[PDB]
Amino acid sequence: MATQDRGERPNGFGDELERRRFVLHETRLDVLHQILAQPDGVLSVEELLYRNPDETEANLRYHVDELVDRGIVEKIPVPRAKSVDDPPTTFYAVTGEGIALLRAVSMYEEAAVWRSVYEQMERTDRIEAIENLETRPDVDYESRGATA
Amino acid sequence: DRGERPNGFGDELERRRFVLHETRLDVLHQILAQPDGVLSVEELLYRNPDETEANLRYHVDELVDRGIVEKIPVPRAKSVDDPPTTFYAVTGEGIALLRAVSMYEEAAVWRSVYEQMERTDRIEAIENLETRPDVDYESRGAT
Ligand SMILES: [Cl-]
Ligand SMILES: [Cl-]
Ligand SMILES: [Cl-]
Ligand SMILES: [Cl-]
Ligand SMILES: [Cl-]
Repeated sequence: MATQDRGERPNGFGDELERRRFVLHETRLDVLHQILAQPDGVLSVEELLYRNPDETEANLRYHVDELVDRGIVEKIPVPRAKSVDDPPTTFYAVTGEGIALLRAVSMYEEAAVWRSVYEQMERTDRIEAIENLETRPDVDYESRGATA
Repeated sequence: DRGERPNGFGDELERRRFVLHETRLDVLHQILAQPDGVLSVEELLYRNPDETEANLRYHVDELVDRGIVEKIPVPRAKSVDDPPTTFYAVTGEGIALLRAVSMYEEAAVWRSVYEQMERTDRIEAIENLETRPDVDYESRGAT
């Protein structure tokens, strides 16, 4: 987006501001930072529920669905893992555009701060099983502008 | 052990959402664009003729209350009729907040835009008032 058009704000300016205000929401940033802090950068809804035990599934889905609709989060369907009852078959990753948006509001580097907190978090057998599923997608974050 | 943020976090998000507002960003960019870095309400009304004075003043007052803009009283100039006696400047904290939302760098383009703004003689006279305070955004931006 240009800075100006004929000395005025460019046409999509107000919509860009709305997009930036949208991402500046504590539960949405919790989701985005949790995803980014995970070593392979993907999480299922079941895993997000575990990390956010004060929120309802309905509320978490509402924020994830909104994030996907806006192109900030990518919905990745995956096969059924053979080893596990009722495994997650959808995982979520942050997109290149989402990383760009987080950088624009100075909320991207904040994710790294939380890696060791989630690495050390106490896990149930079920969460350990999900974190080790063979069907977790492999996302190339380097190509999405992530810091290495 | 699953991540608690402080309450300070929610308040910082709210501060960032507050500044991501087109009229407020227009005010801030207009102030930063001015070569001496200060503007009167008369000068802001001139630049934002589609806004009501009450609404423009609302935005300025909200920016001052949050410490993003500084209100600076000055003496009454002898040289012009009914001169402004309050000028507004962006604060150090306001610069830090604009940088946090990626809105500070573009101030150089706005300077260039506003250099080309058509001026009335009244606005010219106000721009040359001896009572205009002096602010240095290089110093405020570094501290
Ligand atoms: Cl431009
Ligand atoms: Cl799930
Ligand atoms: Cl960042
Ligand atoms: Cl005035
Ligand atoms: Cl900036």
